Amino acid sequence: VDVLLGADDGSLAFVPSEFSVPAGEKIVFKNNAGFPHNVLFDEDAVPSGVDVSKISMSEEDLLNAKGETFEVALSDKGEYTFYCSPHQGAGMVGKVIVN
Ligand SMILES: [Cu+]
Repeated sequence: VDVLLGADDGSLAFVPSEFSVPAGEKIVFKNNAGFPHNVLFDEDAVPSGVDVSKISMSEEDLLNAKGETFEVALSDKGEYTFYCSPHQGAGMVGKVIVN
């Protein structure tokens, strides 16, 4: 499933910013507008047993061009919060439910 980084109107949002996926389904974050963006998962808001380092970009890695992707597949069921490191303070955060 595809999640856009930035809305077409320049909003600092994941599109969609909440969704559910079955365990192990590929999630493709696709750079859209309003760069730079990246994608990390919050170590304080993922299921027990999840290592966010395996499913997160480096803070230093920034997506600066339209169409770049970051793909992950989440095996453990439960709720995950992801965020954009440059824009976390601007509310660029989302939630995926793995079921
Ligand atoms: Cu962002």
